[PDB]
Amino acid sequence: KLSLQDVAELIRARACQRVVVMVGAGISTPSGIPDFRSPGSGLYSNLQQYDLPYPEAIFELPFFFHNPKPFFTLAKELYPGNYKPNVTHYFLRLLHDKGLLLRLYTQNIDGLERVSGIPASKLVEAHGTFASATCTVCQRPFPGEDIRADVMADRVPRCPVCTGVVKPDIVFFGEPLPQRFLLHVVDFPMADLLLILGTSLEVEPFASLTEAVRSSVPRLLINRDLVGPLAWHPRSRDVAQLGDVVHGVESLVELLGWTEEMRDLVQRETGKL
Ligand SMILES: NC(=O)c1ccc[n+]([C@@H]2C[C@H](COP(=O)(O)OP(=O)(O)OC[C@H]3O[C@@H](n4cnc5c(N)ncnc54)[C@H](O)[C@@H]3O)[C@@H](O)[C@H]2O)c1
Ligand SMILES: O=C(Nc1ccccc1-c1cn2c(CN3CCNCC3)csc2n1)c1cnc2ccccc2n1
Ligand SMILES: [Zn+2]
Repeated sequence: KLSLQDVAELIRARACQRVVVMVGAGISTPSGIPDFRSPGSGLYSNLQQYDLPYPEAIFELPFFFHNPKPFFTLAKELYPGNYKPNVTHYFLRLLHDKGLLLRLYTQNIDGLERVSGIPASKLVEAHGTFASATCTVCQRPFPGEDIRADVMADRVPRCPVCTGVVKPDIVFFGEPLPQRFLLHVVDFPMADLLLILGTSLEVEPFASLTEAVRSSVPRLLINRDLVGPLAWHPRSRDVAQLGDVVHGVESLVELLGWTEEMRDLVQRETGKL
């Protein structure tokens, strides 16, 4: 069986160079991103005023059209520039500057990856972005700030053409994933180390994508617990690092060498925040 020390070594030795990364909800825990399933949080109570068939309706269309506000209360809350990224994101970015990040796939819609300084050439925001939008009728792309003005002031924006409701480019149920997800196919075979952090591997196709990388590719899970297929039938080259995702990450960071360089980077980056 492998271990953190082991994986560390392969990254240093330069025998891992082609690192694909899967993040979900847990990387953007330490940054503050409140869950609307968990009570006791601005967002939770705010979304209770609106009566809601069931939590998912927030990301269903037919409902959205019957009443957006629930979705928008959330948009307002996550709109760029109210949540810093944390150390988990800033490693991923360091991973990048070291020439190692093949691609980073995320089920998160906080865009904390971008704001951490990862170029979007490297990201695949599989559940969408807030940085754009689209009249639900008369069809036009709109940049993100174009509507922000309203979003912060609680109003539900319209196209200056349709007057149809402009909707941020969060993927809703019933729709298929961003086109961008077509790398699904090249990235995974091209990967020589898969890195799974802060995800429960529960939503599709992330469950599936973990079994994509080749047979002999190690999967370093860093999570509160062991999940998905890494649990339900693991591979010899899997190595789990259970625990807080940060005391996971900063552990690795040392094993490799970069405790220093990490701090340096977090300095430049939160002097600009
Ligand atoms: N920040 C966000 O954008 C955000 C927030 C909440 C939910 N989501 C959605 C929820 C889901 C994302 O991934 P998903 O697999 O579903 O997340 P999940 O919320 O269902 O699971 C999170 C996983 O991480 C583990 N975990 C959570 N926090 C930590 C932590 N702080 N340290 C170590 N381990 C932790 C937890 O056990 C679980 O296995 C998608 O539907 C997202 O769109 C996104
Ligand atoms: O309860 C939360 N998350 C989910 C839990 C279970 C199942 C689905 C989603 C869930 C689904 N979903 C979609 C839609 N899906 C896209 C992919 N296939 C089609 C459907 C876009 S974002 C999102 N989360 C949840 C989600 N986002 C949050 C964001 C900020 C704060 C708290 C949040 N809590
Ligand atoms: Zn329009």
